[PDB]
Amino acid sequence: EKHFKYVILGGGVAAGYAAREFAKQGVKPGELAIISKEAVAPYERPALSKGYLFPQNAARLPGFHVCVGSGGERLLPEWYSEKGIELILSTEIVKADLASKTLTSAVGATFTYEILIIATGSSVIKLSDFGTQGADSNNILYLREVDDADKLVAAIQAKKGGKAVIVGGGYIGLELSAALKINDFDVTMVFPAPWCMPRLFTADIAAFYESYYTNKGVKIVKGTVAVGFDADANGDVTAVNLKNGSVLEADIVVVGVGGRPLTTLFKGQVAEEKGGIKTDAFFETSVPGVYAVGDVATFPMKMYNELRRVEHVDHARKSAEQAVKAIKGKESGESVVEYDYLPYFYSRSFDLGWQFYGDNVGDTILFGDSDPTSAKPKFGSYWIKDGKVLGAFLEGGSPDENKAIAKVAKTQPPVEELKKEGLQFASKI
Ligand SMILES: Cc1cc2nc3c(=O)[nH]c(=O)nc-3n(C[C@H](O)[C@H](O)[C@H](O)COP(=O)(O)OP(=O)(O)OC[C@H]3O[C@@H](n4cnc5c(N)ncnc54)[C@H](O)[C@@H]3O)c2cc1C
Ligand SMILES: NC(=O)C1=CN([C@@H]2O[C@H](COP(=O)(O)OP(=O)(O)OC[C@H]3O[C@@H](n4cnc5c(N)ncnc54)[C@H](OP(=O)(O)O)[C@@H]3O)[C@@H](O)[C@H]2O)C=CC1
Repeated sequence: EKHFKYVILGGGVAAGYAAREFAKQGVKPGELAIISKEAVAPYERPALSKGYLFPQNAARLPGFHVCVGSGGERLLPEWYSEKGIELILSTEIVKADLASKTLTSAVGATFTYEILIIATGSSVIKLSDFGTQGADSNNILYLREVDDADKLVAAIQAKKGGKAVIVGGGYIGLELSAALKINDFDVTMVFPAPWCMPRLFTADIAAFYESYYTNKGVKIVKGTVAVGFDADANGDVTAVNLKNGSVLEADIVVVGVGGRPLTTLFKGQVAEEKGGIKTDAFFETSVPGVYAVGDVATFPMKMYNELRRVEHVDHARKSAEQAVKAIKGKESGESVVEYDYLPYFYSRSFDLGWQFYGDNVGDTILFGDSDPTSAKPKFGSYWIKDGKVLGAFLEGGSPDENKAIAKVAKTQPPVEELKKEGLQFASKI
């Protein structure tokens, strides 16, 4: 049975950014352990749906270990061993006893902490969770961790030039439809919502992306869901049966239908709200000396005075750093600013890339060049509530333009023929 002052449970984005901050804060060899079910040190998870899948010059570990995704030093396993931070890899915690401050692995092994950081991230929802007919067929694939990405890369080779069906119209759906098309697959997306990213995108924004994908040869089947799968004698998928009675042939099915916080180890033992582990502005839970960061946290979102949960990478890095600062700030009992988070979301596929800052509430205005056939499409949108801009989206912005929309979202300037030179409004704020 192993004993550590600090234990990070999970080997993902938040764990790695917590590790870096601990080292910034003077953590001594022997004090810190990270326990992960993955076989590799903490990595920038966003690469898995993007550069990992390029047919040439793909992203691969150890390339995309944290913290290179935010422009920081790369933490190789040797970085951890040189600082006496122990990585306990290929270790799944099946039991967490917060009363005893003891964690037990699948193999029976035991681990104690004084301070615990929960950074267990999110599940990937699978059609097998629903009991859907034939969802156990081979080449029905999900994407959450690097092992998943390796199976997908392998299938992309094995099914070269074939048919892919992408189930879901959120982030994974967007990114993976584009990745499979760039790998020379015939690609069809299927989803129930009225339009892609249903969610953040307005009808105007969604119509741009839909048209652009159509132009790239991606087929789009809306208003339905997969209700079953055909499979051959080998158990390999051959087709997707849709609710409406149609059937799509498929060599590979990629499914992106959401994720949920991985919190079941702590059911009962901590307060929960909005589907995650409730925290204060320092990421401390119900149980003292127990923190929760990343996707699992439901925390106070100061600029909108609501608790929220966020399932994106920027928040994972920043919440991790906050936690380590708060832990140490009690040790040298000084004082720590409360987390003040500006939501920042983003996605890229094909040659496109957008950013969104703030809160997508209120009435919307579109601005700029919305032509899917433009050489470099550049357009955006503002969200306006109570006379103020609360949210801002921009596709194709420069660094100064993205900085300017972020400042709009942060300052909430009052507004109305903002439709205007829309982007110039942000650029002069
Ligand atoms: C493929 C993909 C691409 C994405 N791209 C983007 C993007 O471009 N932009 C963006 O904003 N967001 C993106 N996201 C969201 C972003 O990656 C997450 O918000 C972020 O990874 C959360 O970090 P975390 O530390 O909370 O969770 P995670 O990084 O998922 O880390 C969880 C860790 O806990 C381990 N674990 C869980 N339970 C146990 C246990 N019982 N025992 C041991 N280990 C355990 C997991 O295996 C893992 O190592 C993406 C997500 C995915 C899956
Ligand atoms: N930020 C980024 O650039 C990226 C983020 N990610 C993250 O990874 C995680 C998983 O992503 P993703 O899977 O795209 O999840 P999302 O929650 O972003 O999107 C999933 C979509 O699938 C819909 N859906 C639900 N059930 C079905 C169904 N049966 N058939 C078809 N569609 C369905 C969901 O609807 P509903 O919400 O109504 O249930 C939702 O619109 C998320 O936490 C996400 O934030 C992943 C890749 C890129």
